Amino acid sequence: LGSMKTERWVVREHVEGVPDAARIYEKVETELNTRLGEEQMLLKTLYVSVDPYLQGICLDTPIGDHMGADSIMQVLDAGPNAPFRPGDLVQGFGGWRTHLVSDGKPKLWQTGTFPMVFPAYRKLDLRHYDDALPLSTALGVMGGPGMTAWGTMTKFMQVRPGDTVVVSGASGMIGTLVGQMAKRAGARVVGTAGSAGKARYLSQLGFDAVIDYKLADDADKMREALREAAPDGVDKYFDSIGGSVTDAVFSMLNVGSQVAVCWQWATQVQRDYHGPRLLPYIMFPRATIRGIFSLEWFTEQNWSALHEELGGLVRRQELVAHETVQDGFEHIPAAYQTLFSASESNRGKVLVRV
Amino acid sequence: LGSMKTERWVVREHVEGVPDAARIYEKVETELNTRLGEEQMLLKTLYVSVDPYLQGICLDTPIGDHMGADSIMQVLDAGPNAPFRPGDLVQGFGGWRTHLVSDGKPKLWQTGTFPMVFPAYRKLDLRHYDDALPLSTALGVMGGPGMTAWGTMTKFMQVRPGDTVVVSGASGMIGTLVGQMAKRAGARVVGTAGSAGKARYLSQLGFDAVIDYKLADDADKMREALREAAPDGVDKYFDSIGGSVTDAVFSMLNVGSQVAVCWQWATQVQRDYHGPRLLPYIMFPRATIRGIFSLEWFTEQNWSALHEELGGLVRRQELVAHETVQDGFEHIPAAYQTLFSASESNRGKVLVRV
Repeated sequence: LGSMKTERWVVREHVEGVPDAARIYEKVETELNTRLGEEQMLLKTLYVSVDPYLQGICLDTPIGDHMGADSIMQVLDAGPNAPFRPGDLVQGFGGWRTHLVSDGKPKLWQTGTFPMVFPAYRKLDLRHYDDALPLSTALGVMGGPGMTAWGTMTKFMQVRPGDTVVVSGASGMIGTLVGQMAKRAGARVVGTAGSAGKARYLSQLGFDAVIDYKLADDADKMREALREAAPDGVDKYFDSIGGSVTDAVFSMLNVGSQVAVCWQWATQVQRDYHGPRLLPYIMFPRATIRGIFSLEWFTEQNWSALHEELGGLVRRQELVAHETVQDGFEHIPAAYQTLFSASESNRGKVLVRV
Repeated sequence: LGSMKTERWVVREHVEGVPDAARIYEKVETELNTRLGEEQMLLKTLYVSVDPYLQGICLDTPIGDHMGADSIMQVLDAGPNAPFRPGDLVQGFGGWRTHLVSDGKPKLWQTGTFPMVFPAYRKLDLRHYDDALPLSTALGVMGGPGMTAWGTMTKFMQVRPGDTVVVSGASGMIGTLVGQMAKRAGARVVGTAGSAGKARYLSQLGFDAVIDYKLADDADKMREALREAAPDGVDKYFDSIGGSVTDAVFSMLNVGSQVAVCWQWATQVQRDYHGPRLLPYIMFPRATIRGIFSLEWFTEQNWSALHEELGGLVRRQELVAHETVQDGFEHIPAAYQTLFSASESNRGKVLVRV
């Protein structure tokens, strides 16, 4: 009973290290079959997310396939057993496509290095959103990024007044949310950043020290910087970088410290695959290291708690949660490219309104 | 009077790596002042522990000082304010000495790579020991090694029926305790060993599979050996070895897995300080890694619970805790040397009865 033309950004070439998006991605026109199975729905993309972790998804994405990503979609149509009905707004891993057919169920990431199952699509309730907390925050402080930061700080890390908290990769939205929440819990907060502008932004956000990870050239330099920045050692480490900065942090962990491992930029992007062994350092401190994969927290109860507990703080300017919303489906790969550019006009979460 | 002669093994030389006990240590006669402060007491060594972790204590020991070690001692004489009366049996870090004077209080290991505090001497009660659990077990299944295994399995690791549990260094006392406890909890248990007699020993103790690292250093032979022994991935890892075994285990961690890091033979003894980055492997499984330092559990309540739970299991022939007791104060560095030798017919805790 039907088809429609759509556009997709597909993976044309696997390129290691820092992405060249113009070479990796190609925009194609794709005829989408619109006849829905029983549980299927036809969705229209409204916003897509661009995130540094897409660098790894992309390398694991079969050539010719669309680029997966977090997105906000609108149900255009729905078969008889669909979880949502036309007009519903939903958040799921819809990707860099203007339109798609999906049943919304959890779905195994077959070609992944780790056999991940993307979560079932979730329904957005528009009453949560207005001009101080727009719908796009469902891909940011009210979505994946916010759930990652809020989940780590309320379900694993137990920040206590007087703790020293280090946040690597603090310039991105997840780490700025973590530093701020840690500051709110009485902690001294040490961040890392890639430029002096980023460094200045973090301190105006409440970070007590900001190490320029340009020094990563020398572990000893980095360790010195950290020792000075954290003269009493490190109680909590929120890690998005790995590499020489995490090496340094593990040499100065205090007793009972907690390390949350969220991403490893230096290994994934910069190909740092070999280095000092870190497990010898956690023994005497009785440190706890936990991998973060915040899809495990995608439950109705958590989205309610996240909205009540965090939405208030954002709306009343207690929590800074910045978004850079770019325009147009054709500009998705360019907006993604800005994430890896040292030249930084990117405050917080970069998104694309389609 | 007011004096007595003693013997002491003193650190004559620092040799890194596998220890050459005959060269490193030296038996000296030493005159001991038997005039005691009101809180001091004069102690006679009854048994002395030899442990692989003394290789690192030795490097921290000022040339000429006696070698520290766990021991069982008896009070020859006490001041009217000493915590223990004459005749009382006590356990503490008394060292490779026939006699010593001490107040039994917590003592900081100053030359330690980290500020460690040795615990206050504890009183041993003869009621807790019998022909199945003799006094010497206060250095073994009823001392530090038992506390480490029991503490990790009741305070951190939650083995569930059907888990696969990997135990590094499985033929030492700590690793065989953990393995048998994991089996009772319904796990499939995989151990690692150096010889075929060592692997046989582990199989006699109920380990479902044993992996030989003697022939495996290439972590690809290791990873494949591990993949065969644990075809459904690893749920719990109790690590005393580190090295390429640990690297292999981290590549096959299941969701919700737990890693207990208790020592790193490969780092401390064989000096394997560099290796592949392991933290990228813990994100998707949401693995939890914890440094184990069992001194934090030396409390009266834990000791009492250790004797109840673990001691009862041992008396009922449900847990096997083996001990190899060498005799003679002059053979202590010889008994220590067998820990690091191949051609090793050692079963469980190695001790010297003096």
